[PDB]
Amino acid sequence: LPPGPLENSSAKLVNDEAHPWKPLRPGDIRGPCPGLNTLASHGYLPRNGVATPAQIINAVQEGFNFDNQAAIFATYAAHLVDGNLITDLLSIGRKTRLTGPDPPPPASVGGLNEHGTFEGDASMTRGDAFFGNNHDFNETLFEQLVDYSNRFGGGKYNLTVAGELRFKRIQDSIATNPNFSFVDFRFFTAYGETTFPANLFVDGRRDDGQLDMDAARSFFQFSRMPDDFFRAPSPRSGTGVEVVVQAHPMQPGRNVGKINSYTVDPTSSDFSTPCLMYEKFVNITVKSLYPNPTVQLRKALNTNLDFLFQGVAAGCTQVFPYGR
Ligand SMILES: *[C@@H]1O[C@H](CO)[C@@H](O[C@@H]2O[C@H](CO)[C@@H](O[C@@H]3O[C@H](CO[C@H]4O[C@H](CO[C@H]5O[C@H](CO)[C@@H](O)[C@H](O)[C@@H]5O)[C@@H](O)[C@H](O[C@H]5O[C@H](CO)[C@@H](O)[C@H](O)[C@@H]5O)[C@@H]4O)[C@@H](O)[C@H](O[C@H]4O[C@H](CO[C@H]5O[C@H](CO)[C@@H](O)[C@H](O)[C@@H]5O)[C@@H](O)[C@H](O)[C@@H]4O[C@H]4O[C@H](CO)[C@@H](O)[C@H](O)[C@@H]4O)[C@@H]3O)[C@H](O)[C@H]2NC(C)=O)[C@H](O)[C@H]1NC(C)=O
Ligand code: HEM
Ligand SMILES: *[C@@H]1O[C@H](CO)[C@@H](O[C@@H]2O[C@H](CO)[C@@H](O[C@@H]3O[C@H](CO)[C@@H](O)[C@H](O)[C@@H]3O)[C@H](O)[C@H]2NC(C)=O)[C@H](O)[C@H]1NC(C)=O
Ligand SMILES: *[C@@H]1O[C@H](CO)[C@@H](O[C@@H]2O[C@H](CO)[C@@H](O)[C@H](O)[C@H]2NC(C)=O)[C@H](O)[C@H]1NC(C)=O
Ligand SMILES: *[C@@H]1O[C@H](CO)[C@@H](O)[C@H](O)[C@H]1NC(C)=O
Ligand SMILES: [Cl-]
Ligand SMILES: [Mg+2]
Repeated sequence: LPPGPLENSSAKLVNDEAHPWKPLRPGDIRGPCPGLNTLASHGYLPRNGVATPAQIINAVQEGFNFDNQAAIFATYAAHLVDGNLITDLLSIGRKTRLTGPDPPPPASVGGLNEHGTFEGDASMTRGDAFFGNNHDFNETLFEQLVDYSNRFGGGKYNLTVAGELRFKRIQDSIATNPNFSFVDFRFFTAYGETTFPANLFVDGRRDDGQLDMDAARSFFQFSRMPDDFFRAPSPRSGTGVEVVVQAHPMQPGRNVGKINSYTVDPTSSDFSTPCLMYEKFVNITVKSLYPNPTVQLRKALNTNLDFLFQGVAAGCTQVFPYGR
């Protein structure tokens, strides 16, 4: 019941008659992900910003040609930590009554806005949770993306710009955020996310990895596809992530309660240990939210954990927080 890959994955107009941009209505939810935000604001996703895992996987495939394996891993990771496992509903932003009754602690069901579950620090266009707003578009951070595009990309965002801006944001957070955390799941997502604008926001007829700043603003700020936008011509997600990782090689770590105190975490996964990243996500992060689930919640957890495993890096063994 995770959707499979697109039967037809060719480039096509996705800013079409059936999927017009509309402004936000009172109550509509938007969050820290410009990709899901754009799909909601073009009605690929429900325009209110509440969705099921299957709607999200269909929408990122249909609207952007996100690859099926990456869609499955990201969607079921997010739903396991931020979504209501009983109703099968996830907010793409703030915590809402609309996803169902607030679960017994320590589960949070906080939507994609929930800090430290999926969302984390050193986002390109969003502030760190520590500073009080982890989801709204930040013009100072966007201006920095434009500046790094001018410096390293001839005015366009590309994998070279991604490498420099990723490092600058890490350095920004080490210097200013006493609770800065850059380990395990966020260490992985923080690098992959910087490739998405080059791989997925670039018009599919061109697919040259060079994103112009008008398109960049339209997606990041307004959740809006360019006029006549064509999706990528094949499924992809994090192509070129190794280029960004190696631009300024980092060890995973955290500040220890003061600025400029970045301490390497030797227990953290990194890009050499993708199976450990999956193992710690399920056996520490998911387990911490659902330490002794009821019979009903245990069944929903195991179903969604089976789905998550379908998205894992080839070669990893399934991990069972609740046995089999
Ligand atoms: C992802 O996460 C999941 C967790 O979410 C991981 O899955 C878990 O993995 C752990 C580790 O394998 C499992 O823990 C093991 O559980 C078994 C079974 O426990 C149950 O059965 C025993 C025995 O019951 C029988 O006998 C009694 C009488 O004695 C009867 O009354 C019964 O009816 C049975 O016939 C019970 O004693 C257990 O009760 C305890 O636990 C329950 C529930 O918590 C309590 O309510 C009880 O009151 C009681 O406290 C239970 O019912 C168990 O036998 C294993 O114990 C052995 O290993 C532990 C840990 O040993 C290591 O760690 C310590 C440091 O903590 C260190 O000192 C040691 O040297 C080892 O490094 C020992 O403490 C025990 O003494 C015992 O040791 C013996 O056997 C081991 C070999 O395994 C050997 O090392 C020793 O030398 C010694 O001979 C153990 O606790 C979980 O069950 C499992 N959970 C699930 C859901 O599957 C998953 O691994 C992870 N994945 C990854 C990839 O990381
Ligand atoms: C598959 C389902 C997806 C989920 C669950 C998801 C979830 C998230 C979340 C929670 C964040 C916030 C992380 C952070 O920066 O703190 C994020 C960031 C991001 N996502 Fe998504 N996402 C998905 C798919 C996509 C797609 C398809 C795109 C591109 C079309 C995309 C582009 C981005 C970008 C660019 C960021 C970084 C924003 C920034 O740092 O300024 N995502 N995603
Ligand atoms: C958007 O993101 C930007 C960039 O990360 C945030 O900018 C930071 O905002 C804080 C204040 O809220 C500034 O802190 C101040 O620094 C001065 C001078 O060093 C000091 O006198 C004050 O005590 C205060 O701490 C900080 O300088 C600033 N950083 C940058 C690069 O501009 C911003 O808050 C985010 N949100 C919004 C709504 O823009
Ligand atoms: C990011 O943009 C910069 C600037 O366009 C690229 O560096 C240029 O690459 C072209 C190759 O087609 C060369 O003709 C120039 O010599 C380079 N100019 C500068 C200023 O370095 C870089 O290749 C781009 N990165 C990616 C991954 O596409
Ligand atoms: C796949 O999609 C494109 C739409 O851009 C279309 O031209 C092509 O015919 C489609 N293939 C099939 C078998 O329908
Ligand atoms: Cl695919
Ligand atoms: Mg963030």
